[PDB]
Amino acid sequence: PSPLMGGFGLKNPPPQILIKNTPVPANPPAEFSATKFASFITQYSTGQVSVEIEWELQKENSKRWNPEVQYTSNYAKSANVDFTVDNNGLYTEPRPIGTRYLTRPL
Amino acid sequence: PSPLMGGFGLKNPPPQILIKNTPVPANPPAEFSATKFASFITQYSTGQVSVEIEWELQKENSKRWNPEVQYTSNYAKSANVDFTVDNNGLYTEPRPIGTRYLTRPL
Repeated sequence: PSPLMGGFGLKNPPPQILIKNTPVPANPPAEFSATKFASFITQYSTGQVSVEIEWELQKENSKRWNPEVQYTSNYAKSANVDFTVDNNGLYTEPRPIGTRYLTRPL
Repeated sequence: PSPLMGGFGLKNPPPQILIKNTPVPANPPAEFSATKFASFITQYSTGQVSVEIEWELQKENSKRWNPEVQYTSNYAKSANVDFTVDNNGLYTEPRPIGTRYLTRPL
């Protein structure tokens, strides 16, 4: 049961955190009406969210002699730096980065 | 006092270990001669030498966002692997590798 998109398949994954604004009704009528409220005060909310994950690592223990393939930035004069913002303030990721760079014997 | 070829300048560097074969004279004459010996038994020596160095490291503490430049092996079909032996058994080093790959603010 490993997900086909990649990642960790969990029987009990991190649960969903669900959030909503509590409805605030607008001015009710002077006389009672059993029809459910449809007029609400229009509002939104803003805030800060923090997520902290501890990850366990499994270190390489290789006896390989020659140097390994590593993920590296390209050294060259470029109009922009990779994984940065442009002059308009837009953060971009130039390429997808995988994980499989170190090697081990089969 | 930093050496101009690069490295650590030490006032008391690792001392020189000097080794030689003790001369073994050949057959001396029957009568005494005060002339110093010039005929020796021809010999050499072989053995194993071990050197163990402990090095202190100074870890990066960078807050840089984009990925760093790393020294990497080239991924490509090549007749040989870098820093290995060839079919004749000769170990070769394709290029000189420096140290300055990570960065820090000035």
